[PDB]
Amino acid sequence: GPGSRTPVELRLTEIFRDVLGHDAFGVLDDFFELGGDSFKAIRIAAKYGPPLEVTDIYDHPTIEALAAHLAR
Repeated sequence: GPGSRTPVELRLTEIFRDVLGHDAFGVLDDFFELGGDSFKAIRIAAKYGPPLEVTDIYDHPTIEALAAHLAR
Protein backbone atom coordinates (compact mmCIF):
# COMPACT_ATOMS: atom_id res chain seq x y z
CA GLY A 1 0.00 0.00 0.00
CA PRO A 2 1.03 3.71 0.43
CA GLY A 3 4.56 3.18 1.91
CA SER A 4 3.37 0.29 4.20
CA ARG A 5 1.20 -2.91 4.43
CA THR A 6 -1.48 -2.56 7.24
CA PRO A 7 -3.79 0.35 8.37
CA VAL A 8 -1.99 0.57 11.79
CA GLU A 9 1.47 0.84 10.13
CA LEU A 10 0.09 3.33 7.52
CA ARG A 11 -1.39 5.52 10.36
CA LEU A 12 2.06 5.56 12.08
CA THR A 13 3.92 6.13 8.72
CA GLU A 14 1.72 9.16 7.76
CA ILE A 15 2.38 10.98 11.09
CA PHE A 16 6.12 10.04 11.05
CA ARG A 17 6.52 11.63 7.54
CA ASP A 18 4.46 14.69 8.63
CA VAL A 19 6.57 15.38 11.80
CA LEU A 20 10.02 14.65 10.23
CA GLY A 21 9.21 16.67 7.02
CA HIS A 22 10.50 13.76 4.80
CA ASP A 23 9.46 10.27 3.54
CA ALA A 24 12.87 8.64 2.81
CA PHE A 25 12.23 5.58 5.08
CA GLY A 26 10.66 2.10 5.58
CA VAL A 27 8.93 0.20 8.45
CA LEU A 28 12.17 -1.15 10.10
CA ASP A 29 14.00 2.27 10.28
CA ASP A 30 14.74 3.75 13.77
CA PHE A 31 12.77 7.01 14.45
CA PHE A 32 15.66 8.77 16.27
CA GLU A 33 18.07 7.90 13.37
CA LEU A 34 15.45 9.34 10.91
CA GLY A 35 15.65 12.68 12.88
CA GLY A 36 13.13 12.07 15.75
CA ASP A 37 13.46 13.20 19.43
CA SER A 38 11.18 13.87 22.49
CA PHE A 39 9.54 16.98 20.91
CA LYS A 40 8.85 15.03 17.63
CA ALA A 41 7.55 12.08 19.75
CA ILE A 42 5.10 14.49 21.57
CA ARG A 43 3.84 15.74 18.12
CA ILE A 44 3.25 12.13 16.87
CA ALA A 45 1.51 11.04 20.13
CA ALA A 46 -0.79 14.15 20.04
CA LYS A 47 -1.70 13.50 16.32
CA TYR A 48 -2.28 9.71 16.78
CA GLY A 49 -4.15 10.10 20.12
CA PRO A 50 -4.67 6.99 22.37
CA PRO A 51 -3.19 4.43 22.86
CA LEU A 52 0.18 5.96 21.73
CA GLU A 53 2.56 7.86 24.10
CA VAL A 54 6.11 9.39 23.88
CA THR A 55 7.66 6.58 26.01
CA ASP A 56 6.19 3.86 23.75
CA ILE A 57 8.30 5.37 20.88
CA TYR A 58 11.55 5.07 22.94
CA ASP A 59 10.55 1.43 23.78
CA HIS A 60 9.45 0.71 20.14
CA PRO A 61 11.44 2.99 17.72
CA THR A 62 10.11 1.52 14.37
CA ILE A 63 6.75 1.43 12.51
CA GLU A 64 6.87 -2.41 12.75
CA ALA A 65 7.52 -2.40 16.55
CA LEU A 66 4.84 0.25 17.36
CA ALA A 67 2.19 -1.56 15.24
CA ALA A 68 2.96 -4.77 17.23
CA HIS A 69 2.77 -2.79 20.57
CA LEU A 70 -0.45 -0.78 19.85
CA ALA A 71 -2.34 -3.91 18.56
CA ARG A 72 -2.29 -5.52 22.11
